Amino acid sequence: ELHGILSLGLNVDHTIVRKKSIPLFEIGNSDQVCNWIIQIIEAGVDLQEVADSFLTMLCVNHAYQGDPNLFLESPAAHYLKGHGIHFEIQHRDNVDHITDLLGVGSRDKSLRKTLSALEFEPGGTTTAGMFLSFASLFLPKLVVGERACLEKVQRQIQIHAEQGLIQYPTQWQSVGHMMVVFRLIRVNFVLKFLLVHQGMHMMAGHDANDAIIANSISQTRFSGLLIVKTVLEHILQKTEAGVQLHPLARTSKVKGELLAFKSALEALASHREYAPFARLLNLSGVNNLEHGLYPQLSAIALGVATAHGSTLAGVNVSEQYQQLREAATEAEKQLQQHSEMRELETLGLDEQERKILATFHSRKNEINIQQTSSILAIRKERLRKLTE
Amino acid sequence: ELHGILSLGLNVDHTIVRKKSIPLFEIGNSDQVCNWIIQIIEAGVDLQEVADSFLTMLCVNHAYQGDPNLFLESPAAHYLKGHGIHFEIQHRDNVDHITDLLGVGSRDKSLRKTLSALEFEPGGTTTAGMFLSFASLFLPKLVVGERACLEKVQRQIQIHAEQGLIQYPTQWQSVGHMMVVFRLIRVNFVLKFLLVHQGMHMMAGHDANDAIIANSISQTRFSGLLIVKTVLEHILQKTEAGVQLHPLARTSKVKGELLAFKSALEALASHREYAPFARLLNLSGVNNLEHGLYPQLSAIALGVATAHGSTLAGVNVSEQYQQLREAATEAEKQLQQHSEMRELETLGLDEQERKILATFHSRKNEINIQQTSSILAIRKERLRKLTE
Amino acid sequence: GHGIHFEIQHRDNVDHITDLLGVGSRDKSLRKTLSALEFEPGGTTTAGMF
RNA sequence: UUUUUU
RNA sequence: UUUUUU
RNA sequence: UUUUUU
Repeated sequence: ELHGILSLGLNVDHTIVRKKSIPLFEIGNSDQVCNWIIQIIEAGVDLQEVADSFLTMLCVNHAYQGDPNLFLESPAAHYLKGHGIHFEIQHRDNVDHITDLLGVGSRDKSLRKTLSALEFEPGGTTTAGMFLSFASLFLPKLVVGERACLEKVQRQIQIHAEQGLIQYPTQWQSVGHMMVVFRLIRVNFVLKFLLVHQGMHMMAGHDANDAIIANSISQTRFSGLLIVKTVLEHILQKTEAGVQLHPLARTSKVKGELLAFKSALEALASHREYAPFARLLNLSGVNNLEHGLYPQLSAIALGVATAHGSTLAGVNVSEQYQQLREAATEAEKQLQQHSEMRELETLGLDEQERKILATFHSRKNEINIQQTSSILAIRKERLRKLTE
Repeated sequence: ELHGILSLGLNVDHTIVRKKSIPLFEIGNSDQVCNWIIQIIEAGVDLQEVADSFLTMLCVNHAYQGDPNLFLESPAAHYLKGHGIHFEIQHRDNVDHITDLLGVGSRDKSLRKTLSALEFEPGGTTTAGMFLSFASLFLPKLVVGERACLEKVQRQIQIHAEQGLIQYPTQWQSVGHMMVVFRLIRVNFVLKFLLVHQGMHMMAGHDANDAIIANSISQTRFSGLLIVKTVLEHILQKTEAGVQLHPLARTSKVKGELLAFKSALEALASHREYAPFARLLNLSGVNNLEHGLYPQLSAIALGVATAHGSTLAGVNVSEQYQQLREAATEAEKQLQQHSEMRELETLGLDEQERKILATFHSRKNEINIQQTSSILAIRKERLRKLTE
Repeated sequence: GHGIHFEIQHRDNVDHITDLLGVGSRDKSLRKTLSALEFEPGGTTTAGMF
């Protein structure tokens, strides 16, 4: 095969090319230490290296009541092993301040200056679970950007307060605090992976915070992977007999992009349970799935998908995909109407049964058009009010 | 075979014809030493021999937390072994200045004068990972030249800042600093190979810097090898039944170039995972793949490729390939339209299904023509504004 | 059967009469004249009447 | 010598 | 680079 | 996020 050159170095075998070691602390006052860490985050000081260790300890306090010996035996730590990430257990007896967990060295010595200056509140009421839930609120639409993150987080805050599930501290719902939390969970990988694992693997026994985390993980599936959903659901549509190709995707240049996309999906399927979270977790073969590598396939698939529903009309695209998207959308509208008349005729139904279903279909289309127009106006208003 | 003479000395067996030994240092203050090295680079002093050692230590600080004992066991060092490149571990106890890592000898004695004169900043905030990411930003379009390097780097700087991923020091985003970094990573081989290996082999667990490096390595595939992509995707197009030859490539003189090109691709395939990076890494058989050895094949392939998309119209060629490229492009346009009418007719579709797809195809072609004209105007404007 | 055939050519946005015209010497000459006319934006005359 | 978009 | 609704 | 009656 002389054409395999184009696929060289894409779906490479699993290999460990790093060594990362994280210190976990066996202590007695795990709750107090976690409260101190939460206060440290609230202040907004950057955690150079101890961010990973502090957030992992915050996670093991919520998942395993605070002892890391049980965490190293968990499936999460087993998965992190094999990618070069290991955890260290280190006993401490008297932890009167947060700083004696820090080591010695240039960065630790620099950060000790700042952590020594804070006035920690001796009595505080905030568990690790509350912080973990608030952080999980950011996971859907995290790859979109700051605006969408904060917007969705507020929306979810009302959704969870009305549900009578949790109340968050008022200082947590300010723009500044949300901004620092966005920094923190955008940069860090271990926190996001631990949230994903806990959310999508706890089969029962959810607390309030566990319920919130599970919901947020469910809402995060295929975030940043809209191309996969659109292509698989509409372009490479599967039927009872086989994989039917859509009529709008039979252009010659689309076919090559479709072949390469099949290969890229084949690579993405390697991460079994975490494939829906590839863009969030920055897994290996996720840069191979981009608009820009498959310009017209992406535009056509999004247009075909937009033709069906009414909320996909609010998805923005770059300057160079709008017109092809609209053309595909209108073509799919006309094709869908034609197929619906033919399928209505082929069905075994009466005269009155015709007319009931036909009036219903007309009303359905009308509702769909009206809702799509409303969504388009909403998107235009949002965009044009952003830029003022 | 009397014709094998023309292929003598092209795909030669693997053999080691060099011996290169690099000293790696086992120390305690790896972070401080790396900060000193970064400051040395920031000043702009040339590193005669210690460039390789300093950058390799900078890489092992980011990949393995700073101990070279783990790096010598890595697959990267195993690959470098077998090409005559070895690493030396050398313990040091008290490293109070950068200069005591240097040895004794004419070049070291000369460079000690300069490194003794710098005023190193005792406290600095810049990891090895940040420098490695900034250097990886240069890898795509590195073989093009200084202009494209700096242009793409700035574009990526906005892309990564808007994504909320990293912030770089302001002095790093000046033309002078980018210029010295271009010198440094253009000359050095070990740094580029280490960046490539880390980017394309880390399957999961990416940090922010690891994510940036992986993205930049993904964008670097087949950089400087546009001829391979064009020929393999269009000229030697492969089908369900075999490798179809394009109609425009059946001229007699193109056939011999195509045979030689098949041999050259056969040689290039020897480097399995690093074939996409052959021109960047200056691998063995990459001078055998040039425009100039295959003049008309290159021109025809680029023209056929340009006919399909709209961004390939911005690729420049030499004085002696423009007209053949344009002729091939126009011929491919007409052939593509003919094939599209025939393929539309052969498909099993209705009357209305005709007209929907035919209007869609017309709109698609119109959009394509408009975008190609815009890109051509952009290229003309860029070139004619460069030369003023 | 007498050598006269018709071509179907799709156009999306026809804001003026001139963009139906092609490119060429005669079309380029006639575009000058059709560009100078002041077409009446609202008119009441069908093709059937003509 | 490379020249586009990602 | 991502862009919707959930 | 759920929305009725039992």
